Amino acid sequence: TGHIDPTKEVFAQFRANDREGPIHMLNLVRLRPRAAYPDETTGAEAYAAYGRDSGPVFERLGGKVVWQGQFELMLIGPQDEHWDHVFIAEYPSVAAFVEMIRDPVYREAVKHRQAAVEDSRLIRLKPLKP
Amino acid sequence: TGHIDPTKEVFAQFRANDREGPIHMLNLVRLRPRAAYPDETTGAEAYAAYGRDSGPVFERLGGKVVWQGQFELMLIGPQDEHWDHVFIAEYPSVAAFVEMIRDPVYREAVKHRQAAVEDSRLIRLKPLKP
Repeated sequence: TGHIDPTKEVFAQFRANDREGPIHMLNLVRLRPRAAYPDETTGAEAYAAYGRDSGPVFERLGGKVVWQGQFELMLIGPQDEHWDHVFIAEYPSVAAFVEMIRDPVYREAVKHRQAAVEDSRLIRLKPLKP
Repeated sequence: TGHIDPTKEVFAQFRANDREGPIHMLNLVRLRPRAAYPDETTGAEAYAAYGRDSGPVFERLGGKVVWQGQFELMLIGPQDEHWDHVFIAEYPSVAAFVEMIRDPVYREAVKHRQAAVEDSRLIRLKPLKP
């Protein structure tokens, strides 16, 4: 019962949608303590790898991390839940995002994320006026 | 198994913390379809009540809704989960926030929220530099 990567089926629903707008990716990551590489690192080291490797691609296709906070408390919700990273990445198009997922460099660097995450959420949002 | 309002115990932990900074309240609300007033409305009407009534107080004590998006997809996560409202409210101090929860007007207007929500999350975050 840990969600690390998306479904074949659900990812289609994502590409299916493609309104022209930008998109907001709410990311809720909970790292595991012992990273899970086939082939000794910690979770947070393993995630930072992904980060160091993902960025260059995301920068290039025009992703930007808009907002990001530090988990302090779960005021409403199950005490079990606790996220180690909370942030919103913006992409200018569903197409920009897809093109990243297919990039060689990304594809290799997600192997790191695949090994660092105990559980994640990734929600697609159409940003609105405050 | 639906989380509407915080615990006595956990709310201490909140007041306990009080770093000087601002705070970011990530709000994930899932409205129910038939509102649950003691005393016939829909959920979304019942929530909009809370909104109309909570703003004035929150404006006054210096809360502001910074960001807000519209749920489109759950790319990573359980398909069961689906949020009807996603937003981040900013308060200038843990103290500002508490003082709101105690306000007469708020206290009456949360009765509406109490009746509209099927399930929610409310996470406290110390915002960081992107």
